[PDB]
Amino acid sequence: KLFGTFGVRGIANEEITPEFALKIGMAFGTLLKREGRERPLVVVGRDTRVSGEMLKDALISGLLSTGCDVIDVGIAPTPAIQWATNHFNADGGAVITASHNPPEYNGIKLLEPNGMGLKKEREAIVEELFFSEDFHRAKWNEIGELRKEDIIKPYIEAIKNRVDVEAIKKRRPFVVVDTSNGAGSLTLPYLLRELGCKVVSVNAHPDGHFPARNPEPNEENLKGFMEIVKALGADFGVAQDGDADRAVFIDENGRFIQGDKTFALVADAVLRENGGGLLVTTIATSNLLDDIAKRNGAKVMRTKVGDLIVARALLENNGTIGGEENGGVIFPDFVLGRDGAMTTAKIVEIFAKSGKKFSELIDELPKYYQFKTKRHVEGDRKAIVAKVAELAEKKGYKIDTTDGTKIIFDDGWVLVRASGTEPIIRIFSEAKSEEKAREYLELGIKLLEEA
Amino acid sequence: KLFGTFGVRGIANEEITPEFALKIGMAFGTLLKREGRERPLVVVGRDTRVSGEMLKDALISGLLSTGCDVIDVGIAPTPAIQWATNHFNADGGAVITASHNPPEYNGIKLLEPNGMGLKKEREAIVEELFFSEDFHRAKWNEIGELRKEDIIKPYIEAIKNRVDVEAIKKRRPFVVVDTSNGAGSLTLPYLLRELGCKVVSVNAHPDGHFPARNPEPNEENLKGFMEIVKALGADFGVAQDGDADRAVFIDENGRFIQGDKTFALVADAVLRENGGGLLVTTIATSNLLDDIAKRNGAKVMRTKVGDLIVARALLENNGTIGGEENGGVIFPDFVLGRDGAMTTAKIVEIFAKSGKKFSELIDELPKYYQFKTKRHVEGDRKAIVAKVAELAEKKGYKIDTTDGTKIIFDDGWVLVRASGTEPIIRIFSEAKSEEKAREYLELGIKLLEEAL
Amino acid sequence: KLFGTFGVRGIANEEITPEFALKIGMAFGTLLKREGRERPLVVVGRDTRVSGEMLKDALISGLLSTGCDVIDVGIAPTPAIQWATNHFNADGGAVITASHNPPEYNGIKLLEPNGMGLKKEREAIVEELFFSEDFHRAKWNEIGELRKEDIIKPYIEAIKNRVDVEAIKKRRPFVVVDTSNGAGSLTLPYLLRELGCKVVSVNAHPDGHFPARNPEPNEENLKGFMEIVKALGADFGVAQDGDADRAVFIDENGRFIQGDKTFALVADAVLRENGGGLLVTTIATSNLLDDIAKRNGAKVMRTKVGDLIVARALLENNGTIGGEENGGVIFPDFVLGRDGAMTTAKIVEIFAKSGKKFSELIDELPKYYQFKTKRHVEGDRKAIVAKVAELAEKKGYKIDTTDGTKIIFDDGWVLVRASGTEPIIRIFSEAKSEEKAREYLELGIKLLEEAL
Amino acid sequence: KLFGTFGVRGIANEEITPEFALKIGMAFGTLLKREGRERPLVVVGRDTRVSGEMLKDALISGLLSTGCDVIDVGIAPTPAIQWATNHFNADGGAVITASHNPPEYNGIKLLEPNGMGLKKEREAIVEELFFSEDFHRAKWNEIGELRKEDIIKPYIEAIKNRVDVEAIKKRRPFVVVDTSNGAGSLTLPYLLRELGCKVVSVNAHPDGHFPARNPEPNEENLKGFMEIVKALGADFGVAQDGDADRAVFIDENGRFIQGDKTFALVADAVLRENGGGLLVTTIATSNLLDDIAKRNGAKVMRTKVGDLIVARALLENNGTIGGEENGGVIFPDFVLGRDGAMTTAKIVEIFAKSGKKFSELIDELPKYYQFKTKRHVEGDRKAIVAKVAELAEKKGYKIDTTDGTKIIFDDGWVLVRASGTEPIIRIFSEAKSEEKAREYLELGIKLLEEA
Repeated sequence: KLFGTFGVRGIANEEITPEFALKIGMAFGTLLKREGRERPLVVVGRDTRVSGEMLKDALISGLLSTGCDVIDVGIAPTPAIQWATNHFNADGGAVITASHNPPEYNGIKLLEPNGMGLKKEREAIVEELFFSEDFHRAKWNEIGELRKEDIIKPYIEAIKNRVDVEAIKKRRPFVVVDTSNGAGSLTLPYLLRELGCKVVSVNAHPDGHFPARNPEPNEENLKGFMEIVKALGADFGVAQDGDADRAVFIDENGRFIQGDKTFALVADAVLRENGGGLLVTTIATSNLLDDIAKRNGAKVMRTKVGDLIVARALLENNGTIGGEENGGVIFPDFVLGRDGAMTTAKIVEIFAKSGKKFSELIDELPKYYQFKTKRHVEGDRKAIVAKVAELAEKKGYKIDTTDGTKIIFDDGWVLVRASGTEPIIRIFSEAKSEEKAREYLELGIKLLEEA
Repeated sequence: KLFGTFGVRGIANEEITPEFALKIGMAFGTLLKREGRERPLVVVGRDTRVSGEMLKDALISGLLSTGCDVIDVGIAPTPAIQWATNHFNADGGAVITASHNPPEYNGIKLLEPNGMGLKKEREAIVEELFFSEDFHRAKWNEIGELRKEDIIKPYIEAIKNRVDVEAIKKRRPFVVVDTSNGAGSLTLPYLLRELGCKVVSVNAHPDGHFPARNPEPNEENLKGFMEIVKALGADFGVAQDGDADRAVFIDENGRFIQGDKTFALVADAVLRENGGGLLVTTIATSNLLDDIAKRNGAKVMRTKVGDLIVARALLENNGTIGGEENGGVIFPDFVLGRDGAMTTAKIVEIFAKSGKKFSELIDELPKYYQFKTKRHVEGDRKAIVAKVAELAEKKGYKIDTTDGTKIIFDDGWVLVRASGTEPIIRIFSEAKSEEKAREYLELGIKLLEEAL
Repeated sequence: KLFGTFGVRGIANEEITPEFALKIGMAFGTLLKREGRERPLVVVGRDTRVSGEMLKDALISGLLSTGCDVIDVGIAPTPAIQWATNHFNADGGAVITASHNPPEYNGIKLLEPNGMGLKKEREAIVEELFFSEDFHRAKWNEIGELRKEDIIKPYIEAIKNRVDVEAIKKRRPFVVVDTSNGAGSLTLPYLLRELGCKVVSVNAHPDGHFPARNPEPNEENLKGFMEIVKALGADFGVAQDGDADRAVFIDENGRFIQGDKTFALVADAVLRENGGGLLVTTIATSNLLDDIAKRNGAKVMRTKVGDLIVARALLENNGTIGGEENGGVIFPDFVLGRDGAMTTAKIVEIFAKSGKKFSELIDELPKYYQFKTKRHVEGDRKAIVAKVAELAEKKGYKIDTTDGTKIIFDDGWVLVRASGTEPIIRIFSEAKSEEKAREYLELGIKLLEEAL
Repeated sequence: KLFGTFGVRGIANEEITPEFALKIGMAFGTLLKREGRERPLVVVGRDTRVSGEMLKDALISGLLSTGCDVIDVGIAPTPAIQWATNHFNADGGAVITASHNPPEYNGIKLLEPNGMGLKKEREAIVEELFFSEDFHRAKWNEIGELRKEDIIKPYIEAIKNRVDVEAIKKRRPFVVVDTSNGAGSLTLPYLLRELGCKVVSVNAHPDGHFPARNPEPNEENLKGFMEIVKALGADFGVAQDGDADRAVFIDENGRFIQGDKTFALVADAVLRENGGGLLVTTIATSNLLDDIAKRNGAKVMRTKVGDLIVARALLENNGTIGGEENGGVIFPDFVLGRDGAMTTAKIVEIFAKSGKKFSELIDELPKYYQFKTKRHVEGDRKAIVAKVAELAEKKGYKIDTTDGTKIIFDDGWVLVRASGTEPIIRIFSEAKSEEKAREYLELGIKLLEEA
């Protein structure tokens, strides 16, 4: 009702008002106080968005009224705030951000004591407190205290200690950074410089108006950035979103690298350095990740679509590496969430150690072809998905029903999953050949039209 | 309904909740935006109270949502925040404080562009916006910006440039300052040190829990401070409240000096250095201030009870000096509000230039005797006061009805005024002699009982 | 001896040691105190260089020991620090920067109360105090206080109030910014966004290691930036140095625009808006500036080579616009020094109002051809320049000897000037045609060889 | 030569110039770098003295030039800066303070990685580097970074966790605090309030001009403060010096309590709660501390006069409690140095748990009478002290020569020791009776005149 997949989000000063942020902070503080903790500690941060400071002030005022001490870490990436929540041994965390949404949007993400996003069980309690307003109001002497900490340099140093800095310094990669005027404008260029790379940063000045483009790093938005990467003659380019929790890589030829391929590279390196392990992923990801685990003697766990679900599965099952179809890699031993800067550091280390070119590393992975479409259908799309699953079952097709209808074929698969946010039923198909991937794609639409 | 005489007050986290502060900030920003200004600038400060930071955060978040730029001056005295509001050319000001109230209380005071407390018409507009919640919500690109400034040192320098520092340094008074862990713990001891005094400070560490006593500097609360002043052998002692907008002085003998006498000293010095002027005050203020103006060739304007009314009359009539019966002196040229530190600096300058002792300076003023009493009467207190006025009129008594019933005599007066906050009708009496002061007090009680 | 053309510079921690910065601060404070001021106020800033904070700390410690109050403005452009020195009514200013030098360099620039670089008369006293160490050591109670201020937003707002923001917002230019990880990474992209432009900034994160390139924005260094400007399809691109006192512009086609042409555009706009005035320049600049002033009914004053000389001439003669051959434009009404951000804002306003393309605006100026060469000559280069002047005088050539030997021809000139630092004698030639410009260049080389 | 017993002090801007502080910082950084550490971390703090900011700036600039990272903790007590040096795992520490010296003085104290004052072996190297100026100058890219931390609240919380807060809250003592406008104006009044006391603070506003009095809390300086304690009717009053490393206590009757008696109370409580231990002290300390250890089954180690020697002996021999004749108590497990705030907290806890009055607690200790006199004698006073020792040896008197000449009697002792700072030979005498204290005192003067 209130929170989406990860946090609540909306238009700033229209839906996410200071009253809304204050009530969210009061509900979170009430949840923390009604759990045994007598003086809960909360780490609060925000991205560069212009409405963040007002929303952060309202949230902190709400948290202090409940008797919770608040650590204000200022502007920092969402993975950095998640890391600081565990670093400070806080009882919770809050991020004022809207991820990749346009500048007019903002939102709040509530975190666990370990930095992972808030559990749905606790999110239900937060929603109940928000709508009932049964807030805990601390006495005048029990009102929490606010102190400010800087977490950018400690977080960069924490990332720097998890990679082979000497190899990067020996190679000295030439990396172009596109932080998109987001929270990554304070971490990624400096982290890459300390790794030992030659850094040319694009839109690396923190600006909540996002003068260049929307903070979503997709191919259409990164058309110009790919041209910059081509022109500068760089080894590769990396682009981040507003909260710097995602990293998108561009090769030396200005080609948009899909997130699944960079996730495959990172997972291959991590599993090889771990001698196997567990690879937690979603059901919408490529079979390229399955082959990576097979070549490394590791098991693959396919969860539902969602970064929070992947992080929960990694924590519960002691996973080694995690990621989603968008290519947001999760390093459980570092941060229980997507970390664009850690992914970039790992990719840089892989590039330095390999001795090959970035496009050579990407192309050396097993080849898969994917096609996507989104039929706009209104109504109970879950029933339609179930009916498509039944129709595929009658035709003898092997199917999986974890999140949607995934028809498990021999050389590939076709996935029929309906997004809950909007009345659209997306169809995902993939195979080892161009024709077969489209062949499975038409079958997905064929069954959908039957239902 | 919402605001009192000067700002709204209540128990922190019970009545003055973060929602309340946020709504107050949104209403104030809406008032500022609806008055033509496109990017209003607001100076926001608070006292040392523990609940201040949460309330200040809520208020600032509310102000930024309306499109107003906010200057956060941190912890500072209320007169310092008013001076900063005038100094930064801000379109308004806000103080998170409860003045002298116990530690569990907090409140918000809204200020004018010149630092004076908000006008009653604009306060009514703010109340209407608060209760209707018809707030102006700025777009994402029009959200206000917040910046932090330090005003303690500029405020001290501004006070320091208004007195004869050389005379104070020559005299080097020994002053004991009790800031009561309030916002004055950051200004008054340092200001006194820079004036050239030997400073021994009591409770000068800023603590919002007020471990020593309640921040109200009355004689009962200052019993220990008077003992400290006597023991240390100091020239005089000065005590301030939580927001440091009031100053209470103790002589070298440990005697609680009434605020009217210190106001009389300050007004005498100011009028003498001004060659006369206008002395705006209340109707409860002693005749000691009238004689001060007579000796200085100055006129006296007696307004209703309240420091905001005195400041308004000083601004409108271009007054020279202002004050109330409580002794809160207002310096119109410096700040359009009560300023404890400016009053302390002026008193220190007077003491240094006089060459006498503090008790000698206080006793050289004309002697008046005052008595106070209160009756907890529940009813139409305004009608009772009017009936007392009519009864006094029937008996031939000269009466003034500016605020309550004030019977004027040749040597003194008796005032029958009903408090507007609690069901109590207070009787104020004064005369040039001990016996006559009680005689007027008994007459006031006698007339009150006749009306009752 | 110690100071060069504008400030002292050297390798950090080898020549510009913390001892050197401390001695410089003590000498500057001694100069300020020995000039009558009882508590001088100094505005101290630095660029993004990694050695700046240690040098700034040493300089401030030296300044405080002399009894001078210090305002620390943090990392800011040199023009911003000059603007803050004038804005805070400071008695002096200091900038910890090496301008465009490689990352291993640093230095100190001392400023006047109005923000202009320190006069040579006062620089001689500073050098004498530095070498004699006859510093004024304030007493324990007279040691200056340190204060921190943020000047980025006030400086940006000051630049905004000097251009037609509405026209820029209507046009919405697409500008690519190269701040080169310098002090301009905090001002120029934000200023351009507030003007109303679409801003894509490269190397806009402040980093003192300069990972991309050396902070000098020349064509060889800006080869990649030109490709970025071409690829992005932007209206034009602007590049700044480490201290953000210079601005280099690239047109929509990725062509390196010479600083003289952008200075000509800015001067044309300023003189047209001013209805004439005085154009202060150096003798090494193009005749393009003479035609610009002639078309605007303005006078041209040609000073010696050096930005400090141009600023001094602008201040003394009440000039309207100033600049040098490198294209660093000086706006006397705003800042008495080169300002990259003000120049960028003026250029953006010109582009928005013109309605044409940047290359069209550049090409509409009168066309001149310039050729440059240098000869590494070891000897009395001043005597050789004088001998070249005499040889040209014997041949009937009109010559000006303001700074070097400038042979004033009909359609152009050839300049023979010897660099003070390097043992080289540069030859500058200009004319209205390619062949004739080279013809004048050969004559300059011919005369130099004859003297040699 | 340069450093005294603990640090170097002098008149600010005359002897302790910014050049002197810069050279000290450079020498300390050179010592840290020449000891194998690649990026040493230094915690730098100062007291409220007006000359401390420029001196701190010069010292930090010197430290950064050597390649050492600096944590600037601002204004804090010297024990707080030592605690932060140990807390941040710093490789060293520096305090800009002159302790109890008049306002015109300032100085620098260098600290060990554990917060204890710098060893004499390392102080010699620092002196050699200072005078030879053979400083290590880091490259442009190796220059250290500076960051600021607030240590007041963490230090107060650390002190709170070491005492029984509940007993103090139950008792609610009424304590008068005299911080003398020093660095203790930021910690002690707040610490005592969080303990649960009613706090009336005197001169608790931090001012480097010291408008009230010199920051030395002696009886002549505290004459007015004793009157304040009497007038307010408080349980007891505690006074601190400028750096807040010493605490002087005044009972409810306004009587100046000697530091030895408060040290005896604290040591008794600590040893009782420890079941015995080692009581490290000086040879000038009263026998009152010996009886305290005897009653608690603890041993006494008597070192030479000086707080640094006491701290060194506490660290090397794993001592339990330490202190000197002045009464500066050292808690080895908390801070390897004098801590006025920890001593005040322990005294408050003892007072709360005792149920008696402060004068009753002080008077319950065994009674000793002490007399102090000095003779201004020039020349080699060490030879004179040795000759007095020989004369006492000839007369059959038992003598100890750990520091000066201490004649060990049965009910008391007389000590003949000359301070090296000034040409004065002090005579310390003590006995269990008033008459014998003077009787031993005259014997000390008698033997001194014989030499």
